Amino acid sequence: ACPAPPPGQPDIRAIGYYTDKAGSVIDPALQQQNKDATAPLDRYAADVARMSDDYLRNGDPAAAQCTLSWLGAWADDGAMLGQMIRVNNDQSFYMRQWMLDAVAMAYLKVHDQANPQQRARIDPWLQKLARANLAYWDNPKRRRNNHYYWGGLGVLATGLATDDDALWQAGHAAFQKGIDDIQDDGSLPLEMARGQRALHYHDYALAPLVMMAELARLRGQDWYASRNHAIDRLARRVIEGSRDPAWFNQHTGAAQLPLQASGWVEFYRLRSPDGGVFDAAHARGPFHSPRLGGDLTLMATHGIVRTPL
Repeated sequence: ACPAPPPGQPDIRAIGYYTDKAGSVIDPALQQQNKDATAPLDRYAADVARMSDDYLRNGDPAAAQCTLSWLGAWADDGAMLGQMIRVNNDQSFYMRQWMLDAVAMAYLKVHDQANPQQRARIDPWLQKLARANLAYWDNPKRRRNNHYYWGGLGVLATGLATDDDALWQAGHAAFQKGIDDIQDDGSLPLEMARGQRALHYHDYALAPLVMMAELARLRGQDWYASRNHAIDRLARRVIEGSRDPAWFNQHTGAAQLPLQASGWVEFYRLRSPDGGVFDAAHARGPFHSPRLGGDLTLMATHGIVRTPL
């Protein structure tokens, strides 16, 4: 039987936990309170990631149905369409983007099992979420850093799963900003201002850029080639930094906390092996990341979905 989704909450109140201008020094107390406040969201995201992972792994329609039953409950309860409560920063909005990433990627993965009733419940819910998220980015005072790319992935997954061309194009626009932000040395100007977490935030930025490239690949478009394979410079900068932080330690003037590459390597190593520079990262899998779609090792190996369109 399918266990009970936790009640969907209209409101989000997350808590920002960096204390420096560079967004790099953590207040453990604020971080812990943010964890506690967001635990139910994070549980739900982990669970729809996992049940959609079970469906991709063996094609058991029961796993697909239970995923759809959880997504449907939240759609019915208007979860996350309430007030983004501002404590000290935009953490509630950032959390809505991350949560749309998880649920829209969960829905995509199980979409070929969605009956017309379920599609009619889930699609408008994801559409409202995506459009609310885009409305934030219409304000030219909002700095388009990695939050824009992470927002883009949820919008693009939503555009694909629900056949919304406007959301697809808005998805692509966020991908393009990331690609256009990559300098010749493979850095992102806004991620280079993050002190000891500059290397972390280069991997953080890359990972949704790769997942958006992979969704475009489903639709039969190559986005990887954009601006002369500019993404390859970021991917190279990040993996070289995973082995040797010296470049980041010089360019930022701050000792980098050490990076282990996140599960984008699962896709990127098939697209551009660059003489195997990602094999070390791969050996540390399988890679699980609810906000990127869940089991990135399985989706890399067998596909983000079990059947096309």
